[PDB]
Amino acid sequence: MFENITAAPADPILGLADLFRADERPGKINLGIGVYKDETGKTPVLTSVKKAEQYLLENETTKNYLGIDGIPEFGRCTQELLFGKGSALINDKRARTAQTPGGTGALRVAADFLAKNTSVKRVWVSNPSWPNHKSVFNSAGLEVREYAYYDAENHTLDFDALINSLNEAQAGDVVLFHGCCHNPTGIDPTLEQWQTLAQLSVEKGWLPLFDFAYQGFARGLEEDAEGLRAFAAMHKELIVASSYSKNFGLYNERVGACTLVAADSETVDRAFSQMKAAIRANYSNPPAHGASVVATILSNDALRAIWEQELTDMRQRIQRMRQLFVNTLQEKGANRDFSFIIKQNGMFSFSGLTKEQVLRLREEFGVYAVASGRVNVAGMTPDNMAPLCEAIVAVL
Amino acid sequence: MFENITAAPADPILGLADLFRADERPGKINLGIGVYKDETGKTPVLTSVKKAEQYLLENETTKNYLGIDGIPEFGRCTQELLFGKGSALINDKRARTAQTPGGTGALRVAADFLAKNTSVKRVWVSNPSWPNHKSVFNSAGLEVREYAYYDAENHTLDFDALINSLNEAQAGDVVLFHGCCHNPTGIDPTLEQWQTLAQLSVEKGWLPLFDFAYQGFARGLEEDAEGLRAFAAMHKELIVASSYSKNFGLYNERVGACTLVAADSETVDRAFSQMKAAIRANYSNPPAHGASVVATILSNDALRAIWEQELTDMRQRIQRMRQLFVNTLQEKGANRDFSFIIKQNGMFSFSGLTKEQVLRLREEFGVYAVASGRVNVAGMTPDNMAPLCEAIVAVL
Ligand SMILES: Cc1ncc(COP(=O)(O)O)c(CN[C@@](C)(CC(=O)O)C(=O)O)c1O
Ligand SMILES: Cc1ncc(COP(=O)(O)O)c(CN[C@@](C)(CC(=O)O)C(=O)O)c1O
Repeated sequence: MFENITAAPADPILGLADLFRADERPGKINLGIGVYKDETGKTPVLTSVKKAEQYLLENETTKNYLGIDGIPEFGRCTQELLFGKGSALINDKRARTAQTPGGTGALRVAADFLAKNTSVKRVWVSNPSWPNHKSVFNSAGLEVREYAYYDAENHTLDFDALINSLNEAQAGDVVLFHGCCHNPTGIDPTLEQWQTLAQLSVEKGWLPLFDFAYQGFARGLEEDAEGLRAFAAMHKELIVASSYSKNFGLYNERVGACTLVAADSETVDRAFSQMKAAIRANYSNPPAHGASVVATILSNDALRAIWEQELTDMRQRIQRMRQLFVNTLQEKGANRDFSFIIKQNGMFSFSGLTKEQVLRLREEFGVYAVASGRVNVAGMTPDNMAPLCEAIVAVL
Repeated sequence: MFENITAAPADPILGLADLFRADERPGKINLGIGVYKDETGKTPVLTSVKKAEQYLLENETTKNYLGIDGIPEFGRCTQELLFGKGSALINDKRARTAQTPGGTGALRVAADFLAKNTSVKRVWVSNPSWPNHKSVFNSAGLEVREYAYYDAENHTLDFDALINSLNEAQAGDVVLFHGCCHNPTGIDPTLEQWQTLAQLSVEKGWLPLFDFAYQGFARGLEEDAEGLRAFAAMHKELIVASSYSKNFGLYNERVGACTLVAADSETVDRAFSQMKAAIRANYSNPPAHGASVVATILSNDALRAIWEQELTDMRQRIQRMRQLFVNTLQEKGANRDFSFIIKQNGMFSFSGLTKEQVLRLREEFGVYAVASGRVNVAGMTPDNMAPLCEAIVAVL
């Protein structure tokens, strides 16, 4: 049976962790996968997290199965994060949430649900976006069509080109929106532009799918849900796939959520019974530990106050790092002006380097970025900033 | 979009946990989902597990992503469990393992791999078996065909009928074997019968798929892998989907493994690059916590000696419970003789009750079994044994 199988090409992102483990030369720099590093280049488990784990260690008496959609505190806490505490979607019981293994698991259970219970056959993704968007939706059988987004030559959101690309989206198909910190560009629609995409989406009959992995990294929890909340004021059905991998530093515990919204409880419930049947045939029920950590920090104001400050320390150090990177590049004499980096959001910057510039940065300098020129600003530290900028200036 | 969606029927097993939470009357008995209970009717987190968690709490410095196939200690430890420490499959580097969320996740990543990288279009499952076998393989696009297995009228393995059913399986398709403690019958092939199914499978070109969730519950770790090991002496390719949910009491942490075997490393590696591409498009990479617990107990002889005795205390209490159930049923005057229960393996017994007998046991007596008459013997305790047998005698 297996004689004739080909070798999958490597993942543009996770495969990059592979020559970084395989390269010797201690000056190695890793600007690849989006994982936060502190000033000492480490990705610490958060204090609020270590405390929540302490509590669970002493206070847990069973590891008996959780039930398809996971722990209920978790769902009500993520709905209040995404929607706001006093929301009409929450009071009208219009939203149901299934705890999933990470945001990727949530995009896949949404993809499998859609493919099997709906008439959807096309998902629209931005050009560019996270490469795994394409594989998840194609795994479920959906075809992925692309919309314009980034104005490269000018480093902005090409709102015209976005709208006009989208004029080809049919009533009834899915458009994927990034909640905040668009991956890979760091450019997000302003609130006026989000309510324009909100108005146009109910007019055209697109079903909105939000990928919301970075809540907290652009401006703050409340401010980052603004585009999604504008969308949930105008739509009767939406799906949001969110993750707590980055804002709780819980990367490897696989903690996310798939929230289904429908017009009333009876419908969302009937729709969610199907979403649960899709989870049962995939992984059965979700991993308890990372989601219990989130539930216990979010259910306790002392732990939530500490967590909430660790998240704004993360956001601010990253913002310090992209201030420093532009300045150091200018002090290392760059032909190009990189002022635009400072306008982008979250942990990455779309540098503008060509594929051959990032190939030789790796080969010649041990500097690891993703082939699209996406650079992880959250992995830059005051110490590696001078070798890194010097590698970049020598390649421009 | 969601207006026209139907409501999935309830899961024959997990749905049962729902009227148990919804029924009042304190005499409720739950013989539904296969979850071990101790003499006090609780499903404790194991001591070796609480200790491993202690170690992890103090000794872990990051929650940074694990990488598609999960933690490497875990894979080498499960290969040595499944195959034996001095195995030729291990020394020849013929086997690769991806850590998955539970055994269900491992059956699904094997199903998705097969569907997408192989010419397989049919999977053969026993009649009867675990109902979710059918949904997992149909989710990936495979069709499920069934083979005879249980001789109901006599309570044995119908080996003839099994062979003759299987004579319709084509060269190149998948036959699903339960490693030990067949779910739902508790009847397993003896070693002579396993090597007969081993000889016939290489002769007919079936690819063997082993579902191995209960290693340790029939006779012991080593003795329970005997059928699988006989199969890995004769086959060049095999897939085993195993779980640590029950033998480590780690149910809700979603800990399992999908082990791919091929004829040589270069091939198994080329095949596994594809299995990893399927995981990436599903959940990205696995939940660390439950699999780190397993790795640290299995990597340390003090923790492994303690764990290993907690597992044989589980197995033995269950064996005490099915001794007690037959006896008490006979002391409560059953028309039928239930001596056959004592011959079955693992945590369940295929009672022989009709669907209407288990419906009224629930309705009239608050006694919860699965609709096939599958009863969880591991949930029977010295205290609930007399109400339970009296409910059963009043229904025969
Ligand atoms: C846009 C987006 N959505 C989801 C995820 C994955 O979240 P998870 O499953 O909860 O871990 C990501 C993650 N992107 C990373 C950080 C890592 C990856 O490739 O999975 C990246 O861009 O390097 C994003 O970005
Ligand atoms: C035969 C078999 N294979 C896999 C699993 C699930 O293992 P997991 O994903 O690691 O939890 C099971 C589990 N069967 C249970 C105990 C629960 C269930 O329906 O998932 C049952 O029979 O009640 C089995 O049996």
